[PDB]
Amino acid sequence: KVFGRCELAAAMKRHGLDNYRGYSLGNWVCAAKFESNFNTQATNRNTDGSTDYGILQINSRWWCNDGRTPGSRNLCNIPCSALLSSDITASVNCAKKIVSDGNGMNAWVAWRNRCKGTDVQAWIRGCRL
Ligand SMILES: [Br-]
Ligand SMILES: [Cl-]
Ligand SMILES: [Cl-]
Ligand SMILES: [Cl-]
Ligand SMILES: [Cl-]
Ligand SMILES: [Cl-]
Ligand SMILES: [Cl-]
Ligand SMILES: [Cl-]
Ligand SMILES: [Cl-]
Ligand SMILES: [Cl-]
Ligand SMILES: [Cl-]
Ligand SMILES: [Cl-]
Ligand SMILES: [Cl-]
Ligand code: NA
Ligand code: NA
Repeated sequence: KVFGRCELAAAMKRHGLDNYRGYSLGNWVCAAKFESNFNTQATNRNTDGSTDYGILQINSRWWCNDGRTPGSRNLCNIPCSALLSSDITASVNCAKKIVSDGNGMNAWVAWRNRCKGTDVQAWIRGCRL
């Protein structure tokens, strides 16, 4: 499913991401825009053989099982495919684990390079939230 900007912002808020570990909704919407252009089915293969999945492009080396990333963990206890669902619940729950990991949203390279320090509130402007 390709979310609308405000549609995703509402979904993320409903699932408790707004100010989760101190990160305002704009930050999560911005991260999703640049990770996946709001497409739950987005996937990208990494040089190391791992693959990133979903709206927030969560990686199979640590966080989900895809059956093809040798000697990886599955800290979110999910198949990576769950991260491609029109229902963002598994992506949200796994993202909460990741942002809790110690580097906050710096876990998402695109967040650090494209969102951090910017006016991220822009990403929820005009939304009924
Ligand atoms: Br509020
Ligand atoms: Cl947009
Ligand atoms: Cl915000
Ligand atoms: Cl993979
Ligand atoms: Cl990741
Ligand atoms: Cl394969
Ligand atoms: Cl593959
Ligand atoms: Cl594997
Ligand atoms: Cl393995
Ligand atoms: Cl949803
Ligand atoms: Cl953290
Ligand atoms: Cl932090
Ligand atoms: Cl409201
Ligand atoms: Na894995
Ligand atoms: Na695996």
